Amino acid sequence: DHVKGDGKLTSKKISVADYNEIKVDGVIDFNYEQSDDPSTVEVTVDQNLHPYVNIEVKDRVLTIAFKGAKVDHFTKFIVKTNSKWLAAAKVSGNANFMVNSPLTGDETVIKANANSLVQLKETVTVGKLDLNVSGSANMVVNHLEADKIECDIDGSGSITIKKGNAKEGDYSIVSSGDIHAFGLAVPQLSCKVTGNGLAEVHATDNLKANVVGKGNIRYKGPTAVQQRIIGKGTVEEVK
Repeated sequence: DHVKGDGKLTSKKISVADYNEIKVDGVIDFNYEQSDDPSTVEVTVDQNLHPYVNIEVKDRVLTIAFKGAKVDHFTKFIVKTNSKWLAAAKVSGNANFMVNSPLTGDETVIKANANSLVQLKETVTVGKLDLNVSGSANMVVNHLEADKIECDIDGSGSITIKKGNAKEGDYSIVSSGDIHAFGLAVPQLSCKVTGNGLAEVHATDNLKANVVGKGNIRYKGPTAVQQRIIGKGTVEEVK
């Protein structure tokens, strides 16, 4: 069976068990906040498609997807939900995953692929933030305060981190992708570019820079540098 959205957006809201992990796929605007309030999921979608919306929490993982009809078309699909913690998110399809509150906790691992967007809009205060983009996925992180940052670009996409601090960092670009992290101050930074990607970084004590091929690393100091270039790429200080 196939169904088409009727064009008239309505909202419905339910209570869900608490969850620490999210899986999102499809063209969905997915809004998350960290809060102690009882977890709810609100869905705004074409009014005729609500009966096919399947919201599940299983072993603390939230999935929201369509069930019991091939949905050919919808106008918009907006999720708004909350939980006490976000340890992990997996973001695929053309999903737009937005964390709209501060995020605090031990470790958060986010994986984005296909043509997804992740936006962490408020301060992320964590022990570890582990970011892994592939396909043509993008992440934007407004403000991080962390013990450890890990960034992996294995695709045509980009990770931006606009400001903050991370005590240690491991950045890796294997693809054509870009890391824009001039505003993240990292004392102990290692950064490997194997693609023809670009890493823009800020090390404040020690930088370990590796380029294999035509890739490029630009860094803001003040930092001591260990650098190794195999091929025609470059590692150069900015400012």
